[PDB]
Amino acid sequence: AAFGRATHAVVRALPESLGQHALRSAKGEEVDVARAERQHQLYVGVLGSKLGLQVVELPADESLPDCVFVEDVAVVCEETALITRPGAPSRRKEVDMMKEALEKLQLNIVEMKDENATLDGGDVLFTGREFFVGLSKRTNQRGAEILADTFKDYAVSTVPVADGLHLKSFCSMAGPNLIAIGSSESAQKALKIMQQMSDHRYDKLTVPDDIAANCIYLNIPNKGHVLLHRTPEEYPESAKVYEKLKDHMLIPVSMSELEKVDGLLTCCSVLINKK
Ligand SMILES: COCCN[C@@H](N)NCCCCN
Repeated sequence: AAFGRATHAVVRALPESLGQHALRSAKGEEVDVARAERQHQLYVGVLGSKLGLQVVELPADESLPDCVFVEDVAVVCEETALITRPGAPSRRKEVDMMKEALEKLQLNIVEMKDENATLDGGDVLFTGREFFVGLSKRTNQRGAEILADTFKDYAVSTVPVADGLHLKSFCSMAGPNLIAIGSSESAQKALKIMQQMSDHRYDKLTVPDDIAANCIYLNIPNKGHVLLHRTPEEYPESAKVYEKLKDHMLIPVSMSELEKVDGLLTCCSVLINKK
């Protein structure tokens, strides 16, 4: 009932400098920055226009090429916001605008300040009853410690993440007590770690493409149990798996341009529930 409720979405415009200077783990086609802006506008359109969330759009900062990926700089649970200390040096000033937006939303703000701590919000899976935090190139144990202290109400457990991935590079919540999970060995080992550490186990939805396991679940009262998932023209066989959720309002949303710079669906928004 309560899980996935949101009233506000914080997003951030992307900068033109993204196409050229955004951190990129794997190299391939270049980014069509104009097209990426169109896909990002369609995505904000789903959140605000279609689903009715109050969207706070932060302006783009050319000096922060990754500023569109707001998920990495803030983790919000109930009324408290953890402003993170991103692993990547170039991203650290992205917290300034985030701090200001969340102040305006009157959230309890905690700023990660231990200079031995790093945490990327994309490494944080909040399941509704606990947190899993990936230990990765961007998030270390000290960062997980600070998250645990900030959200003392919830258990926090760490999961090793290999190869410059983030935890949510291959998983996300697809519904109450339901983890969407990739089929790779790494994704499957991560899940069994999470399952063994939890108080009690989660249901799972296995999708063939790891990247397609990153989706956005929203409880919009009197609209539906909404899932934004990658399109059938991006990942056809994963999209078909999501179709089995006959009780969900399924919304295909493309992220094909920003995926080139490791940008998935959860990365582009911070969802908040204001009562
Ligand atoms: C859900 O996370 C998937 C991986 N990317 C997230 N973490 N940040 C976006 C990439 C920023 C660097 N260009």
